[PDB]
Amino acid sequence: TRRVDDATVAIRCAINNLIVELIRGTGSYNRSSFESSSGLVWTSGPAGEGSYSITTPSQFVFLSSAWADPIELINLCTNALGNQFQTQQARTVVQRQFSEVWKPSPQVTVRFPDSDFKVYRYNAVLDPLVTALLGAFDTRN
Amino acid sequence: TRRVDDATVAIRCAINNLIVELIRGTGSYNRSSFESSSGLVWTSGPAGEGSYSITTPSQFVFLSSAWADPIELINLCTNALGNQFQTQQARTVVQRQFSEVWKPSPQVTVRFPDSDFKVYRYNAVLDPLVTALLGAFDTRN
Amino acid sequence: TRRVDDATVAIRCAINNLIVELIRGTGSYNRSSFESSSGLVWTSGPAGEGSYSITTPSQFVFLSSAWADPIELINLCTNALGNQFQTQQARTVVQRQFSEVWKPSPQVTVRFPDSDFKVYRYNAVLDPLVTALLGAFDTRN
Amino acid sequence: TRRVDDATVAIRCAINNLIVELIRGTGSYNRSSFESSSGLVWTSGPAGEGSYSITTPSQFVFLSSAWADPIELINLCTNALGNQFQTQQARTVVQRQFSEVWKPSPQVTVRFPDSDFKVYRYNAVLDPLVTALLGAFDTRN
Amino acid sequence: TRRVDDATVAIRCAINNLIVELIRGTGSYNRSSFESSSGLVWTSGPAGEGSYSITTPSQFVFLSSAWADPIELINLCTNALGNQFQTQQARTVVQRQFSEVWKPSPQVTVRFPDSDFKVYRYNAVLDPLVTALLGAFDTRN
Amino acid sequence: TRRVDDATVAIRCAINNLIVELIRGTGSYNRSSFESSSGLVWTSGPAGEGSYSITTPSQFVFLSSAWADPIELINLCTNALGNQFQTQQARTVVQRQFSEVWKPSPQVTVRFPDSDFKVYRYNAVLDPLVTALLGAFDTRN
Amino acid sequence: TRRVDDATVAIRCAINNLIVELIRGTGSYNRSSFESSSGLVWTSGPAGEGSYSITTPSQFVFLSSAWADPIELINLCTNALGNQFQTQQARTVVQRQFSEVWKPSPQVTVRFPDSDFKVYRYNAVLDPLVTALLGAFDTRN
Amino acid sequence: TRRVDDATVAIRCAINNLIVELIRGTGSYNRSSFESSSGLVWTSGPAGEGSYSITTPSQFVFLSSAWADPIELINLCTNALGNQFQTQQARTVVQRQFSEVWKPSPQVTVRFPDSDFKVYRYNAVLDPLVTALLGAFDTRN
Amino acid sequence: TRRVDDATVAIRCAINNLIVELIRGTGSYNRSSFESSSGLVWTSGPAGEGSYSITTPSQFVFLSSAWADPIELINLCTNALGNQFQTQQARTVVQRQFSEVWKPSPQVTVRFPDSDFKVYRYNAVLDPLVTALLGAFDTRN
Amino acid sequence: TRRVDDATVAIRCAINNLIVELIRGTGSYNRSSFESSSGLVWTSGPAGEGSYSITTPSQFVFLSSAWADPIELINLCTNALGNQFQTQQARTVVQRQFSEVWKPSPQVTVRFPDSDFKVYRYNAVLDPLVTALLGAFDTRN
Repeated sequence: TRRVDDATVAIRCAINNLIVELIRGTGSYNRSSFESSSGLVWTSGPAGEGSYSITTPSQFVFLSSAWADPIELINLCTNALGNQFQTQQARTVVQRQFSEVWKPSPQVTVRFPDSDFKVYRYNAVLDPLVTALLGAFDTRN
Repeated sequence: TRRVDDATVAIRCAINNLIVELIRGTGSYNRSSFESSSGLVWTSGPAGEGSYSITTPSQFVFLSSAWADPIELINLCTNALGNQFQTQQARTVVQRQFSEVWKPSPQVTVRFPDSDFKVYRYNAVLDPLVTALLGAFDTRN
Repeated sequence: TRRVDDATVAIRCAINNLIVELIRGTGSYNRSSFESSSGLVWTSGPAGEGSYSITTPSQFVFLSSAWADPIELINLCTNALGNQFQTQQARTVVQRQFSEVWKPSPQVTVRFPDSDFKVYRYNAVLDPLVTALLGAFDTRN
Repeated sequence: TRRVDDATVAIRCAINNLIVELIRGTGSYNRSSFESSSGLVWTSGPAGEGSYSITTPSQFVFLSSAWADPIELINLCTNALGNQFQTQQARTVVQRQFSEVWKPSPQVTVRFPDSDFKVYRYNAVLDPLVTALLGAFDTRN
Repeated sequence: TRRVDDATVAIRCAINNLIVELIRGTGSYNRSSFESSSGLVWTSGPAGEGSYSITTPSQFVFLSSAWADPIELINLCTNALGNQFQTQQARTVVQRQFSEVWKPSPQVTVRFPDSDFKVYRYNAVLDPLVTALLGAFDTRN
Repeated sequence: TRRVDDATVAIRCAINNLIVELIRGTGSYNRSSFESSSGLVWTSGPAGEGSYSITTPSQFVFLSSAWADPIELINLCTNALGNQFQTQQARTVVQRQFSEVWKPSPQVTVRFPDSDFKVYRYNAVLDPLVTALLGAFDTRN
Repeated sequence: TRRVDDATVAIRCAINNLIVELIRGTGSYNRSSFESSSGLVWTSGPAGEGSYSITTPSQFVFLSSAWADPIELINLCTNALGNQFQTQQARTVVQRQFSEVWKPSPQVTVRFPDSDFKVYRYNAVLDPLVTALLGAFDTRN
Repeated sequence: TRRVDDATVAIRCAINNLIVELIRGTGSYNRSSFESSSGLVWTSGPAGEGSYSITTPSQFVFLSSAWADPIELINLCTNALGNQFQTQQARTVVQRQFSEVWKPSPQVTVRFPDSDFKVYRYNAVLDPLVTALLGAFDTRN
Repeated sequence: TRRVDDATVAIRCAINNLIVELIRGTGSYNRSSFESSSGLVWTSGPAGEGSYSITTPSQFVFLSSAWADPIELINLCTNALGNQFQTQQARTVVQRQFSEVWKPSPQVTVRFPDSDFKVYRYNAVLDPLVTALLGAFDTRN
Repeated sequence: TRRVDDATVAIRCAINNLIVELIRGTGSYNRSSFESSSGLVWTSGPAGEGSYSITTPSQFVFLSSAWADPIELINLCTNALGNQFQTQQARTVVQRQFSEVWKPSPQVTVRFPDSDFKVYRYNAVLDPLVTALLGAFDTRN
């Protein structure tokens, strides 16, 4: 019963399926597209401080720890495929890397970054892929 | 159950399939073809600094750690075939070599190298081959 | 023979001695002080490329992998003290963190960063401290 | 050789010595005293964004992960004393709590909080105490 | 299950198949035929230095570590057949000899040798043979 | 009998003693200082080829495999100190790195590199230091 | 499973098949027949030195280590048959003798011997026989 | 499985078959018949030295170590039959005696003996018999 | 009784003592100095052949297997010091390298090489050093 | 009781003492000096045969198996010193080489070789040295 030669295939199909989208960029936001599709509007209270105005509670997701640097992330995918996922420590470490990569960039009192882009953990298209991936690491032996 | 006499054949078919393309050059870019097909345009801000202008987020891949020296890479292939892939350490070491060979040459504030060439990890034709290879090293015993 | 209750004291005295200087800033350089004390002069060859002019070979050290982000580094010190250095894995992991933190920011064809600061591994005052520290992690049991 | 009945006394003397100062408040900063003694000056660039102006590199410490909520922190001390520090897991868990409590409140592009207070890990008086404490948890058996 | 009496036959058929071509010379180049079929043109920049002009990236293979002395190589074949390939150390050592024999003779700034010949690892006819050989050494017991 | 806590100190004193000189540059040569102090004179035979004229046999050392990239070398020293030299594999691997780093840059028919610098294994001052270092790795347990 | 009573017959049939040809002389060359059939022409450069002129690379085989003294060789065959090839050491030693007997007599700057004869390892008729022989020694038990 | 009661019969049939011919003399040569059938002609160069003139290379066999004293040889046969060939040491010792008995009498610069006779190992009729004999000694147990 | 920590020092002192002289060149000969100090005179018999005239038997040493390429040799010394001479295989392998490096360049019918240099095993100054070295490898455990 | 670290020194002192004389040539004879000091006179009986005339029985030594090729012999000394004489097989094999090297060149009916030299086992000066050497190999463990 080598279940961990099926899991190795599942983990790899999962990393590839994610890469296909990261390459096209899909799920990457800048100050403009973030505020446009989230609906959060920045009001420029003085002096150098400000804040977003929450109109519905659904927007609290956008302000959670859901953002990753598009380069740092795509690099995890590059190095991930160069691992022995027959072993446990591999599956346990890289999985943690695909869980902690998402940190928070936008806050109620911290406007979305000026020029950089970010990748949205809960983006409609990436969400299922980053899920399946994190879940394919979850095998026993 | 000698699965590691099938893996040895798979790892070798994988290295050969990659070499066939590396020989034809395909996947090798210079300053000209890199900027032409990525769409990144270098604007010569003074004095000796400058930067690329990102028009879509898909271009962030090109600026990741995806570039390898065409000679250093083809040399890995040459020496790779001279290994005992019946053994684990072989499969684990050379695999790491085909994962770490890709380092970043182009950056937002570091223009693609002047005269050298580089090999693109995510090139349409090389991508599946460098994948399959890295994944054929992933066997248990 | 508990040598690893003397090493725990040595590793901690080492982290504190380093922190005392990191706090005062000493060993932190910006584009201005880097070029001033290294003697490297940036000549603005067009268009957005350029390079430093090496006048003596001693300057090659400055262009090696000797630079760390002052915040990322001081954070290692903060979290380091919160470890069980009675254990091996502690001593082996954080030691690796104080070795890999130094990456290269300045290159012959990549001018020192515009506005950021960096910490110099071989700075006259930090050098002995980052050494002693890395060496205090080197205990057997 | 019960060394862990001396460590239990050392860990407790350490928590008490820290509490004595936390009670007096010493080491607690608000927007005013933070900017006054760090020397960081907030310039109100529009619209609702801004930044601190770094005059010396020593100030990078203030912008690291060195701040804890004065209440959350004093509560750790309250509950800490209610532990069995004869056991390992105690010493290993609460120690981690006195290491992770320090998170970053002030950033170059994120002005010190408006009205709240924070406790400074590297405050002249608290520094030695939070050190000794974290280090008294580091015992073997 | 004596698989290593089939491998001994495979390793020997492989060495013979290679020798048949080495004898006819095929795969041996001199300054003239190297530059003729690679397309690399040597431009005589003064004074005693010069370089090849790369017109396509495919030529980078020719400048890799792919060249062996025709005599040194044919001698490996002579002595190879005088080994006990029933044993492991044999298969592991001579295999390494057929991997390291290829060193680099031509470089971008080092013109192909004046009068000597060299054998090209990636020559259309030798390539499959030197491959199969190196791969026939890869057996377990 | 812990001899490998004396060897760890010896290996570290050895790496530091070497670094002190690498920092000052001493032992680094360019085309000019190499030809000046070796006495080798490049005669520009046409067209893009040439050669050095050997006047005494002592010069054959300069043309051996004695040259290392000053940056690659100083980087070995940086990462070396971040190792557990209590262990064997450490002492055996980094030692090999300080032995193989020296490759040959100057050849009788290959003029010293145009603009780069190189470090000379047998330089009067570095020689004893690179020796002692390589020899301090040679301990049993 | 006595495979080494079949190998003893194979090794003996192999030595006899070789002797049949050595007796007829076939595969023996003198200065005249060597230069006639190899195509190598000796040009008498002064004073007592000279060299062969290579017209095709196939001739490099003739200048390798492929020549044995016809008497020394036929004597190996005589004494070989007087061995216990049921034993390993026999098969391993005499095999080495039929591999090392071939040394190089003709060199690019060393004209084929004046009056002596030599036996050519790669002679069209001897080649398969000296092969089969060397390969019949390769048995396990 | 008593294979060494079949080998004892084979070794004895072999010694008898050889004796039948040794008795008739066949395979015995004197200066006259040696030079007549070998074709080697002795030219009497002064003073007391001389040499044979080789017209074809096939004659080198005659000048190898192929000659035995007809009496010494027939005596080996006499005493051989008085051995216990059920034992190993017997088969291994007498076999060596039928291999070493052949020493060289005729040399290029040493004319065939004046009056004595010699037995020719490679004589058309003796050759197969001395072979079969030497090979019948080659049994395992 | 660690005798193999004294032998490691002896082997290293031996390699250094040899290097000191190899660096100065001493013991290196070209066609001119070889014939001058050996007394062997090359007489240019036609056409492209010739020979040395032996006047005393002492000169037979010069024509033995006593010559090594000055670069190949000095490289052995470079890599030698990068070995674990605490281990046996080290001492046994490199020792063999310092024994086999000496091959024969000059022969009675093969004039000393035209332009190259060679190192003389029996040179008055090198002789004792190459001896002591080879003999310092000869230790038991 | 390591007697085989005294024997290793004795075997080496023995090889060196022999080499000192072989280098000076002493003990090397040609047709002229052999016949001069042995007193054997060659009478040129026709046609190409002849013989020495024995005047005293002491001359029978000169005609025994006491002659070695000066080059083959000095080469044994060269390679001998490159052995592990701590081991038995070394001492047993090279000893056999210094015993079998002496073969017979001069015979009553075979005049001393025309132009070659030979080394005389029983030469007044070499005799004690070749003895001591052969006897220093004779140690137990």
